[PDB]
Amino acid sequence: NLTEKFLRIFARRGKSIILAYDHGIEHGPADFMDNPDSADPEYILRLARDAGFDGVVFQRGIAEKYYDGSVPLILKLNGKTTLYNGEPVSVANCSVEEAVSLGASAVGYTIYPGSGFEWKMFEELARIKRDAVKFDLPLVVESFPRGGKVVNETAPEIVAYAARIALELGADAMKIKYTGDPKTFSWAVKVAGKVPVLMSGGPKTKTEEDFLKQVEGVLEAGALGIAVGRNVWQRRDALKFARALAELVY
Amino acid sequence: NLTEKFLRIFARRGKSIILAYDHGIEHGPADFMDNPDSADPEYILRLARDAGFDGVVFQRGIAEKYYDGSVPLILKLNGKTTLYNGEPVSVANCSVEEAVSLGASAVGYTIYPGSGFEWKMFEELARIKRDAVKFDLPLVVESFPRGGKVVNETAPEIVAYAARIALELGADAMKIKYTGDPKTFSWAVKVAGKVPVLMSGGPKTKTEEDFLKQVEGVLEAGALGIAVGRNVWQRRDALKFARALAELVY
Amino acid sequence: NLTEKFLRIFARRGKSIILAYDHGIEHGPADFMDNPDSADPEYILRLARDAGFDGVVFQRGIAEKYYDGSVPLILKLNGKTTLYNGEPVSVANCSVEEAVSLGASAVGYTIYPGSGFEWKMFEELARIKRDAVKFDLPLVVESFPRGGKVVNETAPEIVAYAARIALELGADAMKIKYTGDPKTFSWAVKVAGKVPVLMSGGPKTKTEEDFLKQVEGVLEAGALGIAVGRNVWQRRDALKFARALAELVYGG
Amino acid sequence: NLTEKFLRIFARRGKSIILAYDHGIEHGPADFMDNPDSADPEYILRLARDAGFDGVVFQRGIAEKYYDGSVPLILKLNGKTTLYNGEPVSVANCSVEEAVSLGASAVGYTIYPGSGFEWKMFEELARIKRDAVKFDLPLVVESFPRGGKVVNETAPEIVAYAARIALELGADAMKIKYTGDPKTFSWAVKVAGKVPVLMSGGPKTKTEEDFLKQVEGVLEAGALGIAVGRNVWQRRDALKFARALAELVY
Amino acid sequence: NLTEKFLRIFARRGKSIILAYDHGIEHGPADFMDNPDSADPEYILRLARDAGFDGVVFQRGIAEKYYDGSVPLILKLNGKTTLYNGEPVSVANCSVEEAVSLGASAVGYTIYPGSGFEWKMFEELARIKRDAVKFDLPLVVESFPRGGKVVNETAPEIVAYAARIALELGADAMKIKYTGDPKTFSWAVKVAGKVPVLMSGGPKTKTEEDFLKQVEGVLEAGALGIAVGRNVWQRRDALKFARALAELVY
Ligand SMILES: O=P(O)(O)OC[C@H]1O[C@](O)(COP(=O)(O)O)[C@@H](O)[C@@H]1O
Ligand SMILES: O=P(O)(O)OC[C@H]1O[C@](O)(COP(=O)(O)O)[C@@H](O)[C@@H]1O
Ligand SMILES: O=P(O)(O)OC[C@H]1O[C@](O)(COP(=O)(O)O)[C@@H](O)[C@@H]1O
Ligand SMILES: O=P(O)(O)OC[C@H]1O[C@](O)(COP(=O)(O)O)[C@@H](O)[C@@H]1O
Ligand SMILES: O=P(O)(O)OC[C@H]1O[C@](O)(COP(=O)(O)O)[C@@H](O)[C@@H]1O
Repeated sequence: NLTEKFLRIFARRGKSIILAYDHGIEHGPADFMDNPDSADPEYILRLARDAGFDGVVFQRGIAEKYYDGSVPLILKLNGKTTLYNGEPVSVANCSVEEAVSLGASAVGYTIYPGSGFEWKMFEELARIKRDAVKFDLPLVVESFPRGGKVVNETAPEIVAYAARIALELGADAMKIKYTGDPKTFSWAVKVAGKVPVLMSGGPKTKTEEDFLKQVEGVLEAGALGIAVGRNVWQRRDALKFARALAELVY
Repeated sequence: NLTEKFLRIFARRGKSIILAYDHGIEHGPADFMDNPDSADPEYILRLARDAGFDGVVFQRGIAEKYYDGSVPLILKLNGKTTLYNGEPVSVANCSVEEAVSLGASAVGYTIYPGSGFEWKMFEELARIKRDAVKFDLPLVVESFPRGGKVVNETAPEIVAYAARIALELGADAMKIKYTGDPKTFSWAVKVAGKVPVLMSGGPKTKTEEDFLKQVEGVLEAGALGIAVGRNVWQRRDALKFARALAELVY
Repeated sequence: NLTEKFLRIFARRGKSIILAYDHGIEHGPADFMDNPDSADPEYILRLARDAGFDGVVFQRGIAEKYYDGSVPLILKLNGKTTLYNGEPVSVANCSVEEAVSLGASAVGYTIYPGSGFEWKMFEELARIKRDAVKFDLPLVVESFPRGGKVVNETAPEIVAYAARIALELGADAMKIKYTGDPKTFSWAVKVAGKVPVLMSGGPKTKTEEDFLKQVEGVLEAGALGIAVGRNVWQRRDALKFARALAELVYGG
Repeated sequence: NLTEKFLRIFARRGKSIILAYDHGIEHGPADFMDNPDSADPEYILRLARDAGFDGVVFQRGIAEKYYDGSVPLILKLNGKTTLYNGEPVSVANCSVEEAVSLGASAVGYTIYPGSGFEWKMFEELARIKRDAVKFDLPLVVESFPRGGKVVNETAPEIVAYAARIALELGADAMKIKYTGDPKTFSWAVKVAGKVPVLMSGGPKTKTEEDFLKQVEGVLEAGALGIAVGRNVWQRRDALKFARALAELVY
Repeated sequence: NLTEKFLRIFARRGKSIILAYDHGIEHGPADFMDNPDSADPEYILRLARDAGFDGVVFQRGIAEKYYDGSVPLILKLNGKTTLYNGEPVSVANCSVEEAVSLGASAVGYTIYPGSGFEWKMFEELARIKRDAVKFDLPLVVESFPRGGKVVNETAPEIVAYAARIALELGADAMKIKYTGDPKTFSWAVKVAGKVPVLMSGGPKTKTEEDFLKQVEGVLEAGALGIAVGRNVWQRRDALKFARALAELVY
């Protein structure tokens, strides 16, 4: 049971905080100027370790060049840029077998349900899922409906659809966007069933309290925890705030 | 003979009711708000068991996390969302071999004849059919003309075309839409030849009586039975109505 | 020499009549209302037998469920619908290896030269041709230019192009449309060289005599014979007319 | 060294004349009405032998049904039609291994630099080139820029680009179009470097003298020779003119 | 550690100059008319040797026909032409295995982040990266965002995105365009982290001083050095200028 394995590795305390760091490809390094140390993957690993978080999410190149075994790794297999204007699509740049060799304890794969290319990602996820089972690495589906009929990605029905799709396609754990309130988020959590839900952190909030309040809602909705990037490492007090997040979640 | 095997497993009483539950990907969880228990796959299994139905249709994720061997399983191999706006296409997210490992007694695969991508589904079905024969699992082709010249999915000529294509491509059983009357539906059944036809249930009807009359017409037309989802589990009296369906069909 | 194998199996009397029955996918069952028995593949087999024809053309599903070994089988490997609106394309739904298992004595594959997807069918045909040689099953290329610049599928130069393409791509036999006259059709036959030509029957003609006159033209032009569906099984007098075609084609 | 091999087989006299006969797919048989015997590949092989040319170029179907070993064969692996209206593309209908079995001493492959599908042919050529090396068959790249920014195919800078691309991608010999004069064409020859150049003959010229003057210019520019089709076999005095072309070139 | 291998071979003096010569396919031989000896790959090798540069970059055809082992080789695996009008895409015409057989010490692969075909290149690069690791050949990613939302290829934020993408995808070294000043260029170098950065030389500059100026800034920003083509071999004083560069960089 790969969900059970995911939880042993990434949620030993019963809840999970994963420090997300695939932004260098997904958004580019403009994200890193607020807190320039955030451009340095070594700083990110130290941060996750020092705050006592459960894991980090890296693309293959960051993992190859920097990963040192100090915190469990989720290897994000696919990746696209914001320079791309087409129907949303993100193809694997790394295989599950290579992820195993790079030290990963789980793999991550983004899908964009609704995209004109939704079929391309579903076709590839089939192969990645089969390999995840073969290599006994839990599969985290990052389910982000985008393109087609999707307008507001945080709409209650879109986030619930994202969660269900991830369960239906074989996710062992999933990452989805927060709806902005625990009632509607709890329905997303419900339709995910036996598969645990991590809230994607989102753009840096106006205040630290605003983010803390979102996290409180995520936990009240019954989610497993958070996959947070910017709301930690875009801050000059990243470690201080990370430790506050740890106190709340754990 | 995989048709004979399908009938032995799914039509032991001479007619068949399959409880369809791929809706979580195809339509999303808005289908589940009417009767919220329907979001829970365990409730669906209990429903199929308690109503005395012949099988359930699950996507791979639901099968992996929830399937318990209590009712024969049809593993629906492909899937798409309603968020998608292009020419209709649904690609496999699971292989026949993996379906066997998940406890399937048959596999399902949706095609959209007429679609600008009709070719992509015919190419893949070729590989699925070959694997179905190799693994001795019946193939249920869900034949739903859509896109292209199709403007009325329940027109007599369209449903008969759906049926015949399914036969031509190697289906061992098939699921098609009802034309709304037994005379025109009997022609679709005729052109399907030796391959048994299941009626797709469709949106929830205004009355239970309306659905029962459709089912009566399907049976008068010589179909094997129904693959029904919403018209059972979207009702708050799901089990009561399921038993009335069992009474009529068997 | 797979052309020689094709002729031995499908043209023992020196000319060939093949009963075509892929219509259930290509056109759908509206083709079958005129003579409802035509929807029953068992009727189609009895008809080919009783009329003394050389073969039948089936898609894989009809071959699997109905083929009984009684008349040689050409397994039509690809197939598309008329519901489709794109640039014409027909992809394989069956392999040559599976065709062998289904009792096929040859395989058929449609190409649409000129189509925006011309390349997709030529690419697949390459694999099917290699497999035909490996399994020693003759390949019948059904060459029907359509899409692109094609405005008249029975124009003399379009049919001759169709024929030449089939030869060039490795057909062991071919099926092409009739031009409507023996002089222009004999040029198509000529450019096909050593590869035998079968005339595709086409829509049911207004009279039986119109069809027999086309077939007469086809034979004068030096074609091997005909691959006919609707002009036989859309007729309520299917067997009577089929036997008339047998005497014209085999009798000379 | 497959260039040396090519030259040993197809240029033993130091110069080459190859009789091209892929026209039946590329242009269709309207090419053959001027001299109807030209539709008969047996006639074409006799012509090449009787004129003492170095080779013939056939598609797989003509090679299989007609090739008799009497003149060295270049198996043209791809082919498209003039009925086609899209971005120029020509895919392989034959493998290198099959070419060997059909008795080829070299393989030919057409590319259309600039085409919207340029990538499809480069992708394929990569595989063909690799196989050519494995089977020790020289690769003749037929380089014809078309589509994209290409307006005039016989412009000096386009013919030179054609020649250079062939060298860069691994051609052991190449075929390109004539620019119409020896000075500009000699620059194409130069940029081709160690890879010999064959002039593609083109449409039947108005007079036999016109073509002879072209071939002279070709030889003046330092090309290896010609790959000619129409300007020989579209002429009712094919053999007599072919012998004049042999006297000139050799 | 293939970065270290790259540096040992191509940066033994601590900085690097690579002579780039993939122009024959990328731009065509119009690039060669200024200095017609530049069309001769033997000349290019001589230049690299006599100026004491660290490598050359060749396409497979040039490597096969001309590479003599005299200067370390980067085998540029993909290639496109300027005749092409679609969304930018460059597919491999050579495998890593073949590059090893051709005598390569590293391989190069161009990506165009932002292109409608971004996914196609990312998919292919994944295979190339896996092979590079397998054959122990450093992978140089040439990261040139183009198409999509890219308006200005030398914009500070674009070049830095280019650098980060290369790191994330698994480059052992990278080649990017210069921003035109050292301050913004040092941000690109920083976000590249442990992966060394080579500046692409660009169009032949108006004066020799202008190019040196660019190079002075590139080194100031902390780049490893330059991959220069035109600004050396397009000059009629090529060898001299090349030796003035060698003086500056080393
Ligand atoms: O739609 P977005 O904002 O790009 O979200 C996707 C990004 O958010 C994450 O899931 C979590 O990071 P953040 O907390 O910074 O949002 C990243 O892994 C991913 O790249
Ligand atoms: O694509 P549509 O038209 O929504 O219908 C397809 C759906 O119908 C079914 O065949 C049967 O379910 P329903 O009885 O609820 O219609 C499902 O398996 C499938 O998802
Ligand atoms: O262009 P059309 O009319 O679809 O013709 C194609 C059909 O004709 C045939 O070649 C022969 O059948 P018909 O004699 O009915 O025309 C079939 O095998 C094929 O499906
Ligand atoms: O651009 P075109 O006219 O189609 O030229 C391509 C044709 O020319 C050739 O290279 C040589 O034949 P020709 O001498 O008749 O031009 C053929 O092999 C090829 O099919
Ligand atoms: O795609 P562009 O902008 O034409 O430039 C890329 C070219 O520049 C290089 O990276 C370096 O060569 P140059 O110094 O002449 O620019 C070449 O390898 C590459 O072909």
